[PDB]
Amino acid sequence: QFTNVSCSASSQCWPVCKKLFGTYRGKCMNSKCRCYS
Repeated sequence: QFTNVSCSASSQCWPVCKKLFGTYRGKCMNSKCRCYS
């Protein structure tokens, strides 16, 4: 879905997404990480 951490690109978000949801399918939107399913 969305996250609560700032991002400096989608790359560094993939691990976030992975930690949060369990997916390595994330993006950086409004300088915040994002995740998918």
